[PDB]
Amino acid sequence: NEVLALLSRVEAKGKGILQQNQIIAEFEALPEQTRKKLEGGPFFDLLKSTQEAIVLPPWVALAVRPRPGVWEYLRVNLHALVVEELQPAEFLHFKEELVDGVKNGNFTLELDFEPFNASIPRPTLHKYIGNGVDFLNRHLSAKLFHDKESLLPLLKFLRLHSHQGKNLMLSEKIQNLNTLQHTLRKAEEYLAELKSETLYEEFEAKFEEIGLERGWGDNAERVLDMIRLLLDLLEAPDPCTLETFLGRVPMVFNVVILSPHGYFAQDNVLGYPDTGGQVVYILDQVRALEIEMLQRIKQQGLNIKPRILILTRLLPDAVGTTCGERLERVYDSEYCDILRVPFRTEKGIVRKWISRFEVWPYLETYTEDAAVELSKELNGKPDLIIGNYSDGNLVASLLAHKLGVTQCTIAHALEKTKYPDSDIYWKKLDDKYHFSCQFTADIFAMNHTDFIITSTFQEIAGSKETVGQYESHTAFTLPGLYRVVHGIDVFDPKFNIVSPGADMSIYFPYTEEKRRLTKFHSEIEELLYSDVENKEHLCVLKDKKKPILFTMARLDRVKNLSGLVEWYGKNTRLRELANLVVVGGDRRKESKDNEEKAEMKKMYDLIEEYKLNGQFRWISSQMDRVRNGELYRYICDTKGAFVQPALYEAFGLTVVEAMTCGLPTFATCKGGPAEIIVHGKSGFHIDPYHGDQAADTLADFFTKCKEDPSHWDEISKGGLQRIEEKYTWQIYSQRLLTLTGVYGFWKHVSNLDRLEARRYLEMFYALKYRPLAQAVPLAQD
Amino acid sequence: NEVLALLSRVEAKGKGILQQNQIIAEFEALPEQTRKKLEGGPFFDLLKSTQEAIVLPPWVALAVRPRPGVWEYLRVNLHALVVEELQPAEFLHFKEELVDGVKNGNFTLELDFEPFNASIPRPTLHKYIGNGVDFLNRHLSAKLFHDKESLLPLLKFLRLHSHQGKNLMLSEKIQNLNTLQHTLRKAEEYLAELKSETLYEEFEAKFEEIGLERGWGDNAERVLDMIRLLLDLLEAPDPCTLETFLGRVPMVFNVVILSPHGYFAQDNVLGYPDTGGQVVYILDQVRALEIEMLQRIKQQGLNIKPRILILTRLLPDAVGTTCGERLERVYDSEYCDILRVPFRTEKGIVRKWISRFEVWPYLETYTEDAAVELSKELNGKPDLIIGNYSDGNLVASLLAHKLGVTQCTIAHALEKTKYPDSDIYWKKLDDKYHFSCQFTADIFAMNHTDFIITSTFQEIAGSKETVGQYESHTAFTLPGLYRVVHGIDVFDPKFNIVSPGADMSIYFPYTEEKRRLTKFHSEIEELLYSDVENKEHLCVLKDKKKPILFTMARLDRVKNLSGLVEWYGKNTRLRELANLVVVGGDRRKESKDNEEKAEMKKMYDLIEEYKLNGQFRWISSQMDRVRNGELYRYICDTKGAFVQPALYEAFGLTVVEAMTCGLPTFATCKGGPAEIIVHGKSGFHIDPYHGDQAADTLADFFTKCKEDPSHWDEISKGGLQRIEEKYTWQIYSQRLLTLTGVYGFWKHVSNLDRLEARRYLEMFYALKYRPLAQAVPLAQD
Amino acid sequence: HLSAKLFHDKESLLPLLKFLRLHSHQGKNLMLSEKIQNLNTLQHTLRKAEEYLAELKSETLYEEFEAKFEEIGLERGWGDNAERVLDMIRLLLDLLEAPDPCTLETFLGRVPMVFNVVILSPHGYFAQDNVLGYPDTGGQVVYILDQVRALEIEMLQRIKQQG
Ligand SMILES: O=c1ccn([C@@H]2O[C@H](COP(=O)(O)OP(=O)(O)O)[C@@H](O)[C@H]2O)c(=O)[nH]1
Ligand SMILES: O=c1ccn([C@@H]2O[C@H](COP(=O)(O)OP(=O)(O)O)[C@@H](O)[C@H]2O)c(=O)[nH]1
Ligand SMILES: O=c1ccn([C@@H]2O[C@H](COP(=O)(O)OP(=O)(O)O)[C@@H](O)[C@H]2O)c(=O)[nH]1
Ligand SMILES: OC[C@H]1OC=C(O)[C@@H](O)[C@@H]1O
Ligand SMILES: OC[C@H]1OC=C(O)[C@@H](O)[C@@H]1O
Ligand SMILES: [K+]
Ligand SMILES: [K+]
Ligand SMILES: [K+]
Repeated sequence: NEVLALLSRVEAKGKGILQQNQIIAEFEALPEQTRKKLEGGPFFDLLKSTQEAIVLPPWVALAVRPRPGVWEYLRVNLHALVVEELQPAEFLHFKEELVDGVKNGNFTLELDFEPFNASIPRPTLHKYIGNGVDFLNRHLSAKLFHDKESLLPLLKFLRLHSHQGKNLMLSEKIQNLNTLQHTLRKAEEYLAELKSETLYEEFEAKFEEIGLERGWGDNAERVLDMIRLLLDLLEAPDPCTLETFLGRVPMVFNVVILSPHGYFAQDNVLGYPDTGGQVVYILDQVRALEIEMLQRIKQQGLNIKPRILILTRLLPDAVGTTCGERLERVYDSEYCDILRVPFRTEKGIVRKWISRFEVWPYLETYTEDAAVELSKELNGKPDLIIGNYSDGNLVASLLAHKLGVTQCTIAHALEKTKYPDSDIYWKKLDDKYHFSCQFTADIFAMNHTDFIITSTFQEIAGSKETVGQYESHTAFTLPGLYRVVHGIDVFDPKFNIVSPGADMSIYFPYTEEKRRLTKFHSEIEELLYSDVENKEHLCVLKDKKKPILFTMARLDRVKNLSGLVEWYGKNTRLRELANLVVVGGDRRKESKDNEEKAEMKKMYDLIEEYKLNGQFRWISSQMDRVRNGELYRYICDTKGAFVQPALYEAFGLTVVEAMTCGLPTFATCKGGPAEIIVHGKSGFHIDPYHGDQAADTLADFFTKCKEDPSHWDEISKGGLQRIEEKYTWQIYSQRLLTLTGVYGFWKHVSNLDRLEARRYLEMFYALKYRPLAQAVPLAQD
Repeated sequence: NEVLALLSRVEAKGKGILQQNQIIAEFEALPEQTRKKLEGGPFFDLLKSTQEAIVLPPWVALAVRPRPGVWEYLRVNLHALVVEELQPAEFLHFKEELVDGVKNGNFTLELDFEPFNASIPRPTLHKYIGNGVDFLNRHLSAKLFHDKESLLPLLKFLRLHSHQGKNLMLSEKIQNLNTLQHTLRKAEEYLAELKSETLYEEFEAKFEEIGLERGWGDNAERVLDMIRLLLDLLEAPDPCTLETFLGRVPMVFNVVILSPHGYFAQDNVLGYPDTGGQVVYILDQVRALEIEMLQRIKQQGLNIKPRILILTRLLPDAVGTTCGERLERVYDSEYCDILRVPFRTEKGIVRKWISRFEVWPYLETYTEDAAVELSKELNGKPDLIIGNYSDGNLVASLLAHKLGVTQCTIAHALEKTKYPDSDIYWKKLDDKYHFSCQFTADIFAMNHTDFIITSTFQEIAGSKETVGQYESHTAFTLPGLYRVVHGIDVFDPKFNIVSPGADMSIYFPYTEEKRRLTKFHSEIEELLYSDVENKEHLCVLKDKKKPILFTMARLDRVKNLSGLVEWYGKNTRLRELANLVVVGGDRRKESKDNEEKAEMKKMYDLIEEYKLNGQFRWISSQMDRVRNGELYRYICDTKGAFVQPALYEAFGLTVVEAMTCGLPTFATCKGGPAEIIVHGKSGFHIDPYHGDQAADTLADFFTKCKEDPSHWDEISKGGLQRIEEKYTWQIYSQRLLTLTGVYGFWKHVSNLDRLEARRYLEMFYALKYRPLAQAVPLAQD
Repeated sequence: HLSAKLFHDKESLLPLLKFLRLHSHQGKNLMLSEKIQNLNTLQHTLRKAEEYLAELKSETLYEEFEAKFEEIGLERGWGDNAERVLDMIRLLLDLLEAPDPCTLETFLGRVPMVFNVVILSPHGYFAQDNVLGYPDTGGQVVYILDQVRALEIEMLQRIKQQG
C-alpha cells in the first residue's frame, strides 16, 4: 500500500534537509498525520523504532533500532516505493552530506574497532549487557577446562605474583601443573586435620618448604577453601569457583584514581565550574574502597599498608581552597590521599583554572609528571588505575600503558549525548567546546581500558525506546574529521554496571529526629527565608509556610535551571502551591565559565520577566555536604519536592541524595534518572522538552498532597526503598575488587590478541589525539 | 676474556660519539688492535656479526646479526664487564638520543606490524626467504585437508569467478561441496571416453547442464587434467597440486602497472633524470607478460582480449618525447598501452616535470584521476595491479584498496639503503629529498600489498656478512617523527624472487656476426673516436686501439660516475692499459635535476685536475636501446670491460646487459650486483669505498688479458652462462601469473585476519602519509 | 595427512624427534643421539651440521666429519658421503619447517630401517626344487623366492648408501 507510506514521506520532505529525532519522527508524521494513518500493522513498527531520520531532498536515511544493541540502516525514496539497505558506513555518508555538502574524502579515516574485538565471541543476549564479567567468567571457565596450555597462565600468574619484594601464593619451586597439583593436595591434607582457627604462622614453616607463600588466608579454615578452589580450577572449572578464587587472591594494594579537571577538594569547592558529583563520587568511592581493601588484606593473612591516590590538578591561585597543595588526606580515612600535580609547558607551570573543555593540550605532560609523583608516594607500582571522565580516562590509559597496570574507566558522562548533534555539528562547536579532542579521547579510552564501570544499564544500552550513552558511540561521524563505523559495542564483555550511592552518614531520612542536625536551622532559615538580597541569595520568599520546590546543581546549559525557572514562572497554579528555591552558580565571585555566565544572565532576566520576587529564592553554590544533608531534610519538613530538569543527566547523584533523605523527586527522563526512578512509585519522570507539562505535573502532585497528605508519604517511602535496593556503597567496592581480579587475569590470557588493538590505539592517540590537542589554544597567565 | 674483551671496548670509546659501521666498528677496532686478539674464542663471533654500533658516553649499543633475518640488540658498558640485552625499541632509543639528544616523545608513534602478520606461521629457514609462495602453498595445502569450512571458499571462488559478464569454471547450479564433487566425477567419466583433441565446444552443451562453465581447457585432454586436479584438492591437497590448479584457472586479463615519475617513454628518454632501468624493466615486463596471458587464455579455451595498461604522468611540456600524449601503443605488442594522466591541483593541471623526490603531494589526486581513466580504457576491472617504486607502490595500494584487486609491489630500489643514515639523519635531508614521505610510503605499500616481487635474494635478506635491502627496514627510526620496531620481516611469505632479464633481440653475444648491426658502426666510431667536442661528447681519445673501460648510467650521486673518473685519473697503470668512456648526463640541455648538476661540475673539474684529455671520452645520454646493444658489442670488440662503480645499486640491469653481450663486467659489491656476479667466474666485484683497489683490479685484469687473451674469453663465457641460468624473461611471466593465482585465492581465505591490518594501514596513510605529503611544497608553473 | 598434521604443530613433531632419537640397531645408535632432547636443539644442530657440510667437497667420506657430528648429537645413518648427508639433513629441516608429502615420503623412505626381515609361509612344501606343482605349492613359493632376492639387493644398496 504505497499511497500511505508516500503520505508520510512527502511529509518528511516538507520538513527540508536536516536531522530528525524520533522525538519529531512520527510526531510530525504519524500522529500529526491525517486520520488516514489507520495503520498499526507493518511499517509502523519500523518507523516506531526509528532512532533518527536524516532527510535530504531525494532520499531519507533511517537508523532503526529493533532491540538495544541491534541496529539496521535504510535508505528510502522521499517520492518512490523503494527501500534499500545501508551499511553503517553508507548511512554515515548521508550525515556527512547533510553538513559539509559532500561525504568525507575517499581516503579520509574510518575508525573500526570491530575486527580487533574478535578475540572473545560476543554475547547477543540483553542480560549480559553491563554483565560482562559473568560472560567472561563462563568463557574463561570453559577455556580453562582440561587445557594444560590453558591452565599454565594461571600458574605463571600465581607464581610471579608478588608485592613490595615479598612473594605471594606460589613460590619459584612450583614449575608445572603437576608439582602444583601435588603441592595443593599435600597442603590440603595437612590442613584438613588442624583446628579451624589455627593461625597461618603455625603452618607457615611447612608451607614454605613445599612452595606455598602467604595470602591463601589468615587461618587454616580460610586457607583450606582457597587451596580447594584452586584444586577445583585445575580439575573441573566452573564460573562461580573461578570468580570466587580470582576475586579472593589479594591483588589490589596501591590504587591510582585520575580526575584532573575542576577544583577537586573536600571543602569550598562544590558547584564551581566543572566541580560536582564526579568529586562527590570519588571521595565516597575511595573511603568505601579502603575499608574493603583492609578487610581483604587481613582475611588473606597479610600486613600490607594500602595507599589510594587521587591524581588531580594543582591550582596555585584558587583561594579559599586546598587546591594549591600537593598532598591532602581524605577525611575519615587512613590511607587515601589527594595528590596534586601542576599543568605545565616549556614556559613553566600554568597557574589559572582551565575549563574541562580546554585541558587537552596539557594532558600528556601531566601524565609524565603524575607518573613521577605517584611513584614517590607509592611503595611498589599501582595495582589498579581508574580513569574518570574524558581527561581522566585519557590520562588513565597512558599511565596504564606506561606502567603495565590493569585499567578501569568511568565516564561519569559522555558529552556527545549531552550536546545533541555535537558530533555531526562538531566543527561549528569546536572553537568553544573542542569536542574533536574530547570525542577522540573518549573513543580511545573506551577501547583501551580493561574493564568499564557504569552507574546504570541505560548509560550503556539505554531503554527499549531510546539509545544508551555508550550505545550512541557505536556508529557516528565527525564530517571533515573522521568516521567511526564501529566505535564501541553495547555487548562488550568489558562493561559492568556497578551502582554508586550517597554517604549514609550525610544523607538519611528526614524522619529520624535523633540524627537531625538542628544546629544548622538558623543558617538554613536565613538562607531560605531572609529578606536580604545579595550574592548569597536573590529575591525573597513572601510566605514561609508554603512547601518548597527545590533544586541544587552546577549552573550550566544542560543542567537547565533557567528552564525550570521559566516553567515555574509561567504557571500560576504551581507558583500558588509552592515556593521555588534553586541553588546554582556562585555569585560571590566573578564567573570565569562560559555557560555559567550565560545561564546567570538568563536567570536575572527570568526574575524580571515573570516577576518572581516573593515566590522565588535563588541561592549560591552550597559547598558543605553536611549542611546540605540538613537542607534536604528541611525541604522535607515543608512537605515539598526535589526537581531535576536537565536536558540530559548522565547519572544524577542529587536524585539519589533527595530520595535518600525522603524527599519526593521529579527527575528528567533523559539519561540516568530514567532508570533510577520508577515513575509513580519511587518518584516521577518529567520531560525537559515539555516544561509546561512538567510544571502542571508538579502542580498536580502538590494538589493531591494537599487533599491527601499521605500521597506525599507514599512517594517518600517509595524513594527510600528504591535507594536501599539499588544504590549503596557497601556492595560497590567488593564488586570492583572482584572485577580487578578477574580482568587482571584475563589480561594475561587474552594478552596476545589485544596486541593488534593495542598498536592500533597507540597510533590513534599519536596521530589523531596529539595533533588535535596541540591545536587547542593554551591558557595565558 | 675479562682482560681481552675490556680491551676492544677500550679502543671503541676512542672514536667518540658517532655511528659505528661494521667496517669501521671492526676494521678499526680489531685489526688496529694487537696480537692480544687470541680471538678464536667466542667473543669474536658475536663481535664480527655486529652490523652497527652506537657510540655514546659510557654505553655503546650493538645491533647483532648472527644469520640473515635474525637480529639481537644489546648494550655493553664502555668501562665495565656488564652487557645487557636490548629490546628493538630500546636500541632505537640510542639512535634517537645520539641525534636529537633525547629519545622520541614517550607517547609518539611506534610502528609494529608484527602482530598484524600472525595469520600464517613464519618460516625460520633461509631457504624460504624469497620463496614464500612455496610456504603459503603448504599452509593452504594443509589448511585444506579434509576441512569443509576450509574448502567452501575455493568453491565460492570458482562459482563467483567470471569476466566481462561471462561465467567461468563453476555455474550457480553448484551450491555445495557435495554437488561439486558429484559433478566433477560425472564430467571426468564423460571426458575420459572422448578423443584427446576433442574441442571444448563438442562437450560444452553437456558441461552446461551439469554446471560447468568455460575455462577448464581448450580440448578434452586439458579439461580432464584440470578436473582431476580439483578433485585432488577436494580429496588429498598437496602443495604442487594446489599451485598448479590455481595457476591454471584463467584469472589475469586486465593488468594495471603504476609508474608515475620520470619521463616514461619508448624513445628520447633514457638517461634523463629519474628515467632508467625502471622504464626498461616495465616495457620488457609487459611484452613478456602479454605473450603469456594470450597463451593462458587460449589454453583454457577462451577468446578474451587482454589489456595491460602502464599508468604514468602526462607531461605536456616535454619536447622531443611522446610524454604528452594520453595513450601510446607499446612497441611489439597488440594489447599493451601506456596511459598518461596529468598531475593537478585545485588550480588545474601541472605541466612541468617534477623530481621523483617531490611528487608526493600529487599522488592521491593522481590515484583518483587514474581510476577514472583506466576505467574508461578497461572492459571490466583490473585483475592485477602492480606497483613500481615508491610512488607507484603508494598509488598501487590506494587503487587496489579502492577497486578490490590483487596487488603486487616491486621496489626497484629502496632509497633508505642508497642513502646511508638517511633515516636517522632524515631531518636535515628533508627539504631536499622528503624521505619522511618516501619511507612512509615504502613501509605503507610494503605491508599493504598481497605479494612482493624482488630481483634477487640480496634485495630481501642480503648476505651472511651484510644486511638486505628490505631487511634494513625491519627496525629503524626517524628521530622526531616516528620509530619502526618491526616494519617488515625478511621471512614474510609474500616475498618472491622473480628475476628479470635483458631483451634478447636487443642484447646478444658480440660474437654472432650475422646479427651485429653494422650500419651503426659509422655513428659509434664518431661517438667514441671523433675529435669533435660538444654537448654530445667531451674530450677525445688519442689512441683508438686501446681497450675501452665502459660505463653507461643516469648521472647522479649514488651512481658515482665521478668516483670512477677519479679512480681512473689517479691510476697510471690503468690509464696506460685502457681508455675510459662514460655515458651519463644529457648535456644537450640545461639540467633541471640537482644531483645531475652537482655531478656535472665534478666531471668537468676531474677532467682538468687529472688532465684526462686523450684518455677519456664523456658521452651524453644514449637513448636508443637498439644502438645501445651494438655499443656494448663494440666495446667487446676492443676487448674492454664494463664497470659499475655505484656506491649502492639495487639491481643493475646494465650489468645484465653487459654480461649478455659478452662484456666482462666489474660491478659494485654494494646491493644487487653482489648476487648477480660470481667473482672470478661470471665477473668481478669491486668496492666503491676502496676505489684505488678498484682501479688496480681493473689494471690487473687488463694486464692479464694482454698476457693471456683467453682470460678475457673465460670471463665473457662466465657472464653469458650466468645470465642464461638466472636472469631471463621467459620464466618470469609464468611465475608472475601463478603468483597472482595463488595470492588471489589466499586473499579470500585470509581475508578476516588481514582486516585488522587493513585498518591499521588505512589509519597510517590517512594520519601519517597525507599530512606529510601535503607539506611538500608544490611545483610552480 | 601426515604432511598436514605435521605442519606447524610442535606436539605433532615430537613423535618424529623421538622416533629418530630411539632409533638404533644392534646396540649402535643411529640418526640422532640421546643428546638432543627437544626441537629447538635439533633445529640448531641440523643447522650447524648443514653449514659445516656445505663447505666440504661432495665426495668427502662420512668418517671425516664423524668426529664433529658425534659431538653435536649426530649418529650414523645419514649417508655414506658428505653429498648424501647433506641432502638428508636438508630434508629433515624441511620437515620441521614446511612438511610436504614428497619430502616426508622421501625422508622416511631413506632412513635406514629394515635390516632383519621375517617372512611367513607355513603351509605347502616350500623349497627351491622338486616341489612346484605339489598340493598347496605354487606361485606363492615362486613369489617369495623372487621377492627376497630382489629385497636383499635393495637392502644392501640402501645400507651402503646410508653409511
Ligand atoms: O551547589 C552545589 C551543587 C552540587 N552539589 C553536589 O554536587 C553533586 C552533584 O552531582 P550530580 O551527579 O547530581 O550532578 P553533576 O554535577 O555530577 O553533574 C551532588 O552531590 C550535589 O549535592 C553541591 O553540594 N552544591
Ligand atoms: O644514458 C643511458 C643511461 C641508462 N640507459 C639504460 O637504462 C637502464 C638503467 O637501468 P639500471 O638498472 O642499470 O640503473 P637504474 O637507472 O635503474 O638505477 C639500462 O637498461 C641502461 O642501458 C640508457 O639506455 N642510456
Ligand atoms: O607343475 C607346475 C605347476 C606350477 N609351476 C609354477 O607355479 C607357479 C604358479 O603360480 P600362479 O600364480 O600361476 O598360480 P598359483 O599356483 O600361485 O595359485 C608358476 O610360477 C608356475 O610356473 C611349475 O613350475 N610347475
Ligand atoms: O556523577 C554523575 C554526574 O557527574 C557528571 C555529569 O556531567 C553528570 O551528567 C552526571 O550525572
Ligand atoms: O629494476 C630495474 C632498475 O630500476 C631502478 C634501479 O635503481 C636499478 O637498480 C634497477 O635495476
Ligand atoms: K608468587
Ligand atoms: K563462475
Ligand atoms: K638414535
